[PDB]
Amino acid sequence: KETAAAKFERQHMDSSTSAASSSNYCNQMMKSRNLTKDRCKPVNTFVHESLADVQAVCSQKNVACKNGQTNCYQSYSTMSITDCRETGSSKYPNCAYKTTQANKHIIVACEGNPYVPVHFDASV
Ligand SMILES: Nc1ncnc2c1ncn2[C@@H]1O[C@H](COP(=O)(O)OP(=O)(O)OP(=O)(O)O)[C@@H](O)[C@H]1O
Repeated sequence: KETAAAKFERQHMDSSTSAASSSNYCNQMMKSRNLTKDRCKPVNTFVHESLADVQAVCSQKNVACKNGQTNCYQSYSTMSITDCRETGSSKYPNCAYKTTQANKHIIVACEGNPYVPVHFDASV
């Protein structure tokens, strides 16, 4: 089985680009990261920062999670992110996405020893 930490890296980390590469970014990335395999995942965020910087967020500002748990943390600095959101023309297996670039604070849930990001909660 894929670990929850590995799943977070696959679904949410893209350190290779500093921002949204192009208008095609989300279509390519959602496919290549296996996020359109069983259905079109309707929304997903990629973070363009190093793994170390995103793992560091687990010792930053503790905030309530959307599900009511207390294991969420908000980055003190803004981070470069790309939001992918499913379009109207999008029909499985031909999933289609709009690509938005932003610089926002991220909120992740952390678990484990070592204590690492496992879920992306929100950006603010
Ligand atoms: N506070 C939390 N700590 C750990 N896991 C959480 C927390 N809040 C939500 N989750 C997990 O997030 C998931 C809900 O998101 P969903 O399954 O739609 O997307 P995903 O493919 O799991 O990727 P992501 O979790 O990053 O959104 C559930 O698996 C849930 O267990």
